[PDB]
Amino acid sequence: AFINDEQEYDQRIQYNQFQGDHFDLAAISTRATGLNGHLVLDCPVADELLSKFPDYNPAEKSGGLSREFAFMRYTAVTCGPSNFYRDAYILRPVHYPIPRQTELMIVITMYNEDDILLGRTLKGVFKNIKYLESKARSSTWGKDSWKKIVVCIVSDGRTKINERAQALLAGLGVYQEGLAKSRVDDKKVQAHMFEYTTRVGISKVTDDVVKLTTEKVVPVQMLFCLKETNAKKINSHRWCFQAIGQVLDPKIVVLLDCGTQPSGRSLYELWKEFDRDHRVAGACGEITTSLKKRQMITNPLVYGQNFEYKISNILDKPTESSFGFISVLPGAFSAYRFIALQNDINGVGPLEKYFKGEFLHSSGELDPNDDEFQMKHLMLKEEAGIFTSNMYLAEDRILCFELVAKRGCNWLLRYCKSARAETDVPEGLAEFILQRRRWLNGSFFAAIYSLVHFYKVWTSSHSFGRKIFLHIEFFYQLINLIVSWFSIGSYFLVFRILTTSLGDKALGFAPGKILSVIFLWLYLASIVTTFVLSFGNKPKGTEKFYVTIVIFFAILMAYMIFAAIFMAVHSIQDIYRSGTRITVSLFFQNSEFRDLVVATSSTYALYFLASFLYFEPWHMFTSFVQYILLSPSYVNVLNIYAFCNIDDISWGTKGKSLGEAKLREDGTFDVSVPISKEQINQSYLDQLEKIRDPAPPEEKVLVTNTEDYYAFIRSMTVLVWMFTNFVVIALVLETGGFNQFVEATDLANLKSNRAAVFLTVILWTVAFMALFRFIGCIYYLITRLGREIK
Amino acid sequence: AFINDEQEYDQRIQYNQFQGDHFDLAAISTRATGLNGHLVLDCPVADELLSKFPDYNPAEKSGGLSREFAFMRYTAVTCGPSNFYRDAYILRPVHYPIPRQTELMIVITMYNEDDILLGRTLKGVFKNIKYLESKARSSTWGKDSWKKIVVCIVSDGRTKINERAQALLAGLGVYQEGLAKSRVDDKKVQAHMFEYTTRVGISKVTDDVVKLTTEKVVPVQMLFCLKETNAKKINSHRWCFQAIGQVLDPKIVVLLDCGTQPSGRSLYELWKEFDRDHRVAGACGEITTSLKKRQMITNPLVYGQNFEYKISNILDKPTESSFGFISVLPGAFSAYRFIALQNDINGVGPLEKYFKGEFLHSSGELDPNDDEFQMKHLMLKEEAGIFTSNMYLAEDRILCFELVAKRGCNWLLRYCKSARAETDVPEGLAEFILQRRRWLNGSFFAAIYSLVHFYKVWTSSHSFGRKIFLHIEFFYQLINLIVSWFSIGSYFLVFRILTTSLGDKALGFAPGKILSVIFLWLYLASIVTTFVLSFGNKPKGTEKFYVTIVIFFAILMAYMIFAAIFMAVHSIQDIYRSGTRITVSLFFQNSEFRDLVVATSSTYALYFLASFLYFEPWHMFTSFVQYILLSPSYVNVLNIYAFCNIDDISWGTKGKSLGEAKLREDGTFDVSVPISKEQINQSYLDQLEKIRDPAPPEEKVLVTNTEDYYAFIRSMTVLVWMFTNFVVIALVLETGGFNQFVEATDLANLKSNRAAVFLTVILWTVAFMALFRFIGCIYYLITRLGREIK
Ligand SMILES: NC(=O)OC[C@H](O)[C@@H](O)[C@H](N)C(=O)N[C@H](C(=O)O)[C@H]1O[C@@H](n2cc(C(=O)O)c(=O)[nH]c2=O)[C@H](O)[C@@H]1O
Ligand SMILES: NC(=O)OC[C@H](O)[C@@H](O)[C@H](N)C(=O)N[C@H](C(=O)O)[C@H]1O[C@@H](n2cc(C(=O)O)c(=O)[nH]c2=O)[C@H](O)[C@@H]1O
Repeated sequence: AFINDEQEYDQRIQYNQFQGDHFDLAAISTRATGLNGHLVLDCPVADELLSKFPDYNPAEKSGGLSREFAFMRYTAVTCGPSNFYRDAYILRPVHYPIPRQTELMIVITMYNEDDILLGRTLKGVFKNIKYLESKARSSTWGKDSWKKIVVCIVSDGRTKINERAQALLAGLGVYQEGLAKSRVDDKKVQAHMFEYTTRVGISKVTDDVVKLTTEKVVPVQMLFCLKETNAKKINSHRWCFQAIGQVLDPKIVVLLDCGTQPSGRSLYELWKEFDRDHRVAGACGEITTSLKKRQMITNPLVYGQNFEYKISNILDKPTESSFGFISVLPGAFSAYRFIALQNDINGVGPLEKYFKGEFLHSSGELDPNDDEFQMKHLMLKEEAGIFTSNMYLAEDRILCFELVAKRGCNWLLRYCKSARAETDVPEGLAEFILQRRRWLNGSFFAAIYSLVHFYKVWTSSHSFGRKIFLHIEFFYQLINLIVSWFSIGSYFLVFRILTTSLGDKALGFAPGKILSVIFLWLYLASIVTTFVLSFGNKPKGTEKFYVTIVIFFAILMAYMIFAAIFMAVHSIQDIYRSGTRITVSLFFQNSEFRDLVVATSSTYALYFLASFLYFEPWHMFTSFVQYILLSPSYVNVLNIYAFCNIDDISWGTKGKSLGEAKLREDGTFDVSVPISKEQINQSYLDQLEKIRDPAPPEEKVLVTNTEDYYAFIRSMTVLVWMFTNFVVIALVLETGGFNQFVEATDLANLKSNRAAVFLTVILWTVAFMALFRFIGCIYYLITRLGREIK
Repeated sequence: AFINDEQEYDQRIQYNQFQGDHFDLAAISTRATGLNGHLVLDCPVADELLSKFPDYNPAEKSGGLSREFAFMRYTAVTCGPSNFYRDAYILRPVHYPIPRQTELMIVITMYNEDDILLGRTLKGVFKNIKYLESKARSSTWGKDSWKKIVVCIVSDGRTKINERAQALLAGLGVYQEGLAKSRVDDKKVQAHMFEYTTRVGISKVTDDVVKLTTEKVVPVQMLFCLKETNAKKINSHRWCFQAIGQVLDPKIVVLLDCGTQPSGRSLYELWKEFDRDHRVAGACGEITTSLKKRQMITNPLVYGQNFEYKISNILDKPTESSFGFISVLPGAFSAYRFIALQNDINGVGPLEKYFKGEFLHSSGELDPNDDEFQMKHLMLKEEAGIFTSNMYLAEDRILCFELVAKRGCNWLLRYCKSARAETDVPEGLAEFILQRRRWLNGSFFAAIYSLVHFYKVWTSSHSFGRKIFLHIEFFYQLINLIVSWFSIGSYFLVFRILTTSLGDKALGFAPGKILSVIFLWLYLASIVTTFVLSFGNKPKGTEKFYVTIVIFFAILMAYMIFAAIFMAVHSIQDIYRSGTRITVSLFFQNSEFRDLVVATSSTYALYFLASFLYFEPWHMFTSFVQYILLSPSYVNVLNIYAFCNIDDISWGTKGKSLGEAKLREDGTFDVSVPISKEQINQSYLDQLEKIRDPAPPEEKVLVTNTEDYYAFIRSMTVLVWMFTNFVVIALVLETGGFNQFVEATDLANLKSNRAAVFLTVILWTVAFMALFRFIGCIYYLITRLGREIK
């Protein structure tokens, strides 16, 4: 088990002086005393782990190590997040005789993750801490910087945690099996907290095994909170913020996910972003997809995702940062300023909005024995509107808006490209669909919520010009939402127009008509099957259907590209053949050539230039084709699955022995049955009286279950979506009954004109959005360079 | 509580001599002895019930009543249906010193039914038994006929039974609360059986209360089997046939349902049908809908159901009886010959086929403690095909086929119109949809299964002509299935053709075009919403949507009728105006008039004549219009809901405390944690070794759950249905890409010709099916009259 930039850090660190601070222990005789009447145990760590440490001396009983390095602390938390601070629950960092002030709380979220992912994340975090320690000419960082950093690992579900990751944590010395206790004082233990200052560092993380060593390892404070039962990720974040954060009172809480490996200096970059400008309340960093042992052709999906991530980080994030409002801060890698998230005295704030989703989106079955029964009952008893009861879709996204549009605060969200983190994307199609479900639902709901409540920014204490530019950004987001809502209909219309144009006898393409008919039938069949499967079955089961649909859509996209190129070439040849003193004006006056070629070429050129200016050009070559061929799948399959499954009904449905006859030694059975005549007569009379009366009306008027409400919401949403898309399609191609209001010959020309108008509208909308994002990213680069010079 | 044809019965019955047979009791001291090592208790009934009986004498300790009338018997059954006969479980009728042979077992099925429905059913059964007792010149029936009849009430679910019906049963004296025991000898009690010969008769059953009296009441043997847990209706029938039937070994098992009130002589009619012809193995009787306190206009649905029931009993049942094979025998009121249902020595038979559905259609989670674990495990381990694993859809329907097409037996199914039973239909729309779901699914699956396996009748020992006529019936059923599969597409095509025909400028109707467009849009919206709701929500929740859709479809049907009449009148006027020596030949040569008018009028006339000949003409006037206006709803809404919900997933998903720390008198907490250095080091080494190894491949290859299989089957079914219907629609109206292969002017004429051909085909298919059924019912009447004369 035990065996260039990194090297630099090691030279600056002395590594000889790492004596820990003394703290009071808990007596463990096996009666054990608990601090403040809580179950707390300071157990000794395995002697081998102590022996590994350089400072260890065989003669000394504990090796001469400090109290913190010698003993690991275990606490049983029964109250839960809401009352954790109210009760006298004390964490070790704040229990020292000299209080320690936290500067950076690195939260890590875990759920049945392999030990490899956790090892990678911990290696990244340890490298960042080592870099911070090595920093010499820093006012805040340097010697004894590890005391200001706490790493919190919140594992969701005691029985769902992977055994190998748990073994990894045990190897670090944080966790021990015997300590954990199910109940204390007849009270269920909601969480188990293990605290230890580990001096064990992961040397390397191969594909199959993890190697940890004690050589050149900086001590790290580790708090491992294992939850008794799984309550999703919102509950984990409630533990992180509502309970642990209040006790620690940190700054710049960093949120990480297992499998996300930050760079060697990424966390320093995030901290510096927060430090330079005091108005910044949230920050995000570049997220990359690993392509180590994945081929270009064998894994089209991975490379398509790589292209999507690169384009996002190059165009979307910089523009939103320039405007000061970022729609989404990735939960896998982000950072928030703790004070900015605090609620107001009235009790309304970003954290309240974020947490309300968990309580509202759940079965209305509250256990009376829970100590948070009063809070949950009061929240559920409150009248909730559409937005409040559907907050669960937005998730972290809501926070961003609530931070920017505060009542009287001046907060901004910023994106830094210096911070980089690498994560593993889902290779399988089913996992990819499942991941995109919640991403799409959250994006849509957050956009709708922000646009509806755009007026809340009026009262915020921002400069007038800042408000004007925020309104410009809101207008852009409204246009983007409108475009995204009509994506499926626009795709179908473009496909139909391009395929039917090849059927025209003017151009010399014989199979065009038959191919168009066949493709139409296949397209309809694929859409219908996608809807049926999205409602009926699970993606993991019927994966082959989705694979076939994706392949067909890729082939169709290739055919559409070929058709567009053929049409443009034919239009140019028609420009030439006749002979009209050919000039650039005529080329730009031809609707076909202009719309089909110029707009798409301009969009591609803008993407190419944006990639080049950021010194990240490879993705434009290696991964462009895969993304282009998968685009229709993104619009059709993922969107249909997401909208069909807006409701996430995780909870199931709903939720005195008469006697016991035991055979005795003899054949007789011991029974207790009525014997006296009096009781038999009384029971008979009671039955007579029970049936002797008419039936009263039920009039239950029960509240009923919330699953029906969410299912109704989802059904209404999908129906409205279908209706609007079909209205647009019928208006463009004269598909419904509209054809009756025209004649045999007028219909063709009218349909052609409408199709041309629609094509030019959609293509130029896309091109102008691309230009807007390009200008945004150029401004981001210029301002960041100027700031760096300053 | 205690207060003309019927009168006749009372005059023939003496009522003075009703002494019961003596039987051995079980000692009840409170140690009680159980017969054959089973938990059996013979308790005394309430003294007031004994006092009511005329024969009661105050001086006598028990009133001089017989042992059976004095004591009620309670038995606890732990084994279950499969092993009930193998174990020494003895029922009281067979326990007499002189064995009693059962002639008619009247099974009644109950599930949380109101005491009113049970009271009505019991009143009907008691009246039938009284009539059988009164019969004088009968070889089998007459004095002491009540000894040959046993009434079995199988209640599904101990905690789901309604309290008022249970109180009714207690009032009869069958049930007592104290006796029931949950466990015996550490074995769960699957069923609780209460046996009593009750002399209490329900005098009248008002709307709100039930009145029972002891005057002029014939004793009735009652066996009330209360099941511990609900296992649906197939398990109840398994209890009735597999377990109770074997012990009783009865003939002509009668199946009834709560709320079904047979007539005064209906059961005698069924028994006589079985007795006259020995080849008969199953029989069914006329089922009627009560219209006592229900108005014509206030309850369209009830009257529509009345018309449907009357037409079924007048046309479908008689024809199928004449052919000797009835597709469905109503489970609410039917009768079967017990010997015919017995399986073969090889173990294959109608009952095995019927029961396999319960075991196959359930979660694959078998409790090892069940005594039927071996049987269920063997059945599930067996390789099951599509038909075997989907038997659950057919339900009782399967039995009929398996009875007719036996390997070497000669059995027939017969329908008798002398037997009548009245039942309450679901007034609500949601309940009606839920009821029709399983009816439609069973009808479709049974038709498919019978048609695929039509060859099995070759080996049956039937006359050659009988086999020929059975093949003719199979051909008719194939045509009916084909027509029913394309119902929705045919309805849409007819609607579209009729609405568009009004748009023609030849006829003088201005709003036609706009109305057709609006109706098309509304029709599409209704179909799409029906699909979405059928997949997403429950009928009870979103009932208003279904109500609105039904109302719209009724309005559309009225408009279609108006359009057809207008078109026919216009065609006749065109025949006349020009002047062509008008004759009947020209009227019959005009496609419009002929198809639209003659076919529909002929169908209506056939229905009218069939109703008149059966002396049941009122339904053709009172309830015809409601059925006509609801027809499209039947085809669209019910069929869509049934196909979307083929899978009936009733079962849910899926299905060691670390320690306990108790605070002592002192502040210390009592805990058990590792102390010795050795064990700590050993645990650390174990964790190191656990993580020190590479991850082995899962390779689970698990069978997985059956819910996915059924969902997949349902999705495939709906997809195939949609595809076939759309292919037909596209072929008829040139709706898809077919229009591209024609020109501006040819499309109109070609579409018109295809529409005319389709209309004539469908209308004449319906008319010929009606004529076939009419001839069938006439033959049934003639043969029944001839038989009656004989
Ligand atoms: N830009 C971007 O986000 O990419 C990142 C990458 O693609 C993501 O997949 C990344 N691995 C990721 O974050 N996955 C999960 C998630 O996103 O929800 C994270 O939540 C944790 N989790 C999941 C639960 C569940 O699955 O039900 C649960 O019940 N409770 C709980 O705590 C889980 O341990 C993981 O850390
Ligand atoms: N021609 C025609 O059939 O019309 C008859 C009329 O319209 C029907 O409604 C009639 N009342 C009827 O039979 N209803 C039920 C059914 O049909 O299944 C019957 O089954 C019994 N039942 C239902 C269960 C459930 O509901 O889940 C269950 O779980 N276990 C169980 O034993 C229930 O006590 C009733 O007796």
